[PDB]
Amino acid sequence: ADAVLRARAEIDLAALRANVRALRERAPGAALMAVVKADAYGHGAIPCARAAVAAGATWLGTATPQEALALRAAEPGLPDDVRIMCWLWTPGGPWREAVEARLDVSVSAMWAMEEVTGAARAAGVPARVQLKADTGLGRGGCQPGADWERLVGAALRAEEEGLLRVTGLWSHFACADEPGHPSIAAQLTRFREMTAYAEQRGLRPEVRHIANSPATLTLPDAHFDLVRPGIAMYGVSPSPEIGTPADFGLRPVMTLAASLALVKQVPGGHGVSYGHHYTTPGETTLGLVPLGYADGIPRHASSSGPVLVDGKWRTVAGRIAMDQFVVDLGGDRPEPGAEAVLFGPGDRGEPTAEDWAQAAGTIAYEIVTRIGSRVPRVYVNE
Amino acid sequence: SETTARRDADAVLRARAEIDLAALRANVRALRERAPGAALMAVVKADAYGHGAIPCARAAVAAGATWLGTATPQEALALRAAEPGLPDDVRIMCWLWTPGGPWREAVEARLDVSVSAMWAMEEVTGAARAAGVPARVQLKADTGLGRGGCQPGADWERLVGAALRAEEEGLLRVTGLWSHFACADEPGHPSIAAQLTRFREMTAYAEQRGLRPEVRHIANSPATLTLPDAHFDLVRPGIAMYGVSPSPEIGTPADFGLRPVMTLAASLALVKQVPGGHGVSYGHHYTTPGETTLGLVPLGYADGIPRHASSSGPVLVDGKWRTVAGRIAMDQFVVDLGGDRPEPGAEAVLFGPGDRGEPTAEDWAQAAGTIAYEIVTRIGSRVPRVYVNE
Ligand SMILES: *Cc1c(COP(=O)(O)O)cnc(C)c1O
Ligand SMILES: *Cc1c(COP(=O)(O)O)cnc(C)c1O
Ligand code: NA
Ligand code: NA
Ligand code: NA
Ligand code: NA
Repeated sequence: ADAVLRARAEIDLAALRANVRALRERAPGAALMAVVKADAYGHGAIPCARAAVAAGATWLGTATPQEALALRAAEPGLPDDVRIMCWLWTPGGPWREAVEARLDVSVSAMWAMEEVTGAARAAGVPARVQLKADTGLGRGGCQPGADWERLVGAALRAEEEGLLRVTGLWSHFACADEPGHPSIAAQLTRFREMTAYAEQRGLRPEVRHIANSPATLTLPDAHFDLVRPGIAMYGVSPSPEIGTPADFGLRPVMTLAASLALVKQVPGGHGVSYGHHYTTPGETTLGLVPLGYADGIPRHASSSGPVLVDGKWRTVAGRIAMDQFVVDLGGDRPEPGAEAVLFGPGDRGEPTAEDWAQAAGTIAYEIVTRIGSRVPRVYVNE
Repeated sequence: SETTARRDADAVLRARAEIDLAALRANVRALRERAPGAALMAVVKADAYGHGAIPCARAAVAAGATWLGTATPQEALALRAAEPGLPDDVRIMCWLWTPGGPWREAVEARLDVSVSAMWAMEEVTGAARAAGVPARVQLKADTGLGRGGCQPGADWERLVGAALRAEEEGLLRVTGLWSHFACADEPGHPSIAAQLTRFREMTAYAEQRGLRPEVRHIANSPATLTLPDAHFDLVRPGIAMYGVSPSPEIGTPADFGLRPVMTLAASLALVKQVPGGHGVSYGHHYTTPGETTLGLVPLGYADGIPRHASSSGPVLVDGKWRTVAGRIAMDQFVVDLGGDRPEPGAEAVLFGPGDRGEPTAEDWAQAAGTIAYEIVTRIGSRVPRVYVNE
């Protein structure tokens, strides 16, 4: 009750559920994976995972093995039949703990194939392995040609020894948020080639999957067996080029709000905040919003971030500080403690995360994900 | 336990922020030398600017800091509650208050609390009345920053008057008068003198009316480093304590006898050969110019690697500086290794003090169009801190 007075990030789990339902409707031939990496994109890993699973997600996706292990360890437990996949591995990571926790683990390289095979051997339980194909993104993923040939061969031998099963073949798009970008078709072609190859050699995955949010929303031919619509599950559109949340029956899950710390009159010609990059044009009132870049308010939104205060959109006045920023209230005199709504779903006349993204020269994914740990999350409709 | 040690040893494999507390102690000594007339406050807000509030507070107190500074009352209360405790005689100040906050709990914990406004004067006086123990109040003057303090003139007249009435009722003592600079990182900016002149005037007024503060203070890091006339009784050199210079205009850390406290490093997750004409990362903003090797660094913007440093952020890998290739993702980014074939798991050093040929937080600030304060402070909770020289 006390930390929330300054500020809070309200997480509407009924919105999250509604988004999962909308995404399931949009991808009727596929299972839906709830991507809950990075503390569920800043929304809270476990509560969001629970909600998504209640709304019909049958897979959970995380980056690190620690994130996936925390899901498995949650109490009360998520259903034991939910598949949990993690993909960001480094040498010497906790492969054995993952295998014992029945996680689907991604493998993009021989080193990881060797480590997971060794861990399955030492645990006496077979691993569930997803082979990642680099189809054109040039990040994670095994390259086509000899690398893929070798990896597929090593996977087959490990299957032959009862040490694992390849449960999936997957990849990830570079440019799916730009509809008609040529790389999209090129990646889908290479994905079909590489998965056809793996299956010809003998692998029998349960799932094949490539689609992130923008592909889920715009490319039914990319749905395959499983879709991974991360940002959309949080009700945020991947890009204005793809559309608005409303275009897809989505509703932003996070509302970020604060309580004014100070409301004061100042003369004209008064500088505001570091460097004095704003100067009051005449006698006015200033409002102090007690969130700053340590809380995830991006310093790049200096002079531009929008905030609903006392019935009107205000903008940041000058530089955002570590813990606070100022707005010029133009003579209005809300009371101290009055609500300042930085972003939300938008139906109360407040800004959206996408407005902040534009103000900060970034994408809405970065805005929601990097809301700081100093801001308490308040869960509604759990 | 062995199960807890293996868990810790496990998260550090991907990445870590190494926090050298001997560097922090050295910085505190350097800053105390620089401000010989004043007590030093260790500003440990925002989880010690991303370094860890309690360990950094302890190290700063060991090195001679006699005040700790935090933004929120919750941060200040957490310092008081630390076990083993910090010395009971260290003063802890907090300044970022909102209506209905825990004034009574702060008064009972003997915190110095900042007040900029009549609402807060009323709330803290009420809390002191309910607790039956006097509050320690610092009045903040708005001397020109236009953020948190009380405006000169009638507002300050009213606030000083209210404080005097509260003192007369035994409900508080005004233990400080303070302010904060707008432009101290820009030496010779005319606002600096303007603020100091206003500060002197407002504090003189308060004392003329009867207030007797223990400390007057206005100096942040760049004022501490450059403006001895601003030291007054107490200095608050936040970023410098962490070894980071407030701006290249002020100077380098080495110019002030400072050393960066944080080193951010990761272990490569993948090293692979790719052909020429291969796009790299979202939007394909980088395309390989010929056959090359790519290295995957398993940190991304969820870990505090700013997305603005896409195509520019520097990283030491396998003996050379590399730059981010294309877009930084949520959890990873790629570098073009130009054919080099380090081992998976090899160390990628993003920033540190710079003596091992690695970049500094200032290099990332420039890459990302920001200030080094933002770089260190926003390193994500998903990156474990490893404390050395406790
Ligand atoms: C982060 C992530 C996703 C989800 O991406 P969105 O754009 O948020 O839908 C899908 N797959 C992988 C591998 C990811 O890393
Ligand atoms: C953050 C802060 C400081 C320290 O600022 P630096 O530039 O890091 O030294 C000093 N005082 C106050 C009130 C602050 O909020
Ligand atoms: Na790919
Ligand atoms: Na501001
Ligand atoms: Na300090
Ligand atoms: Na000021």
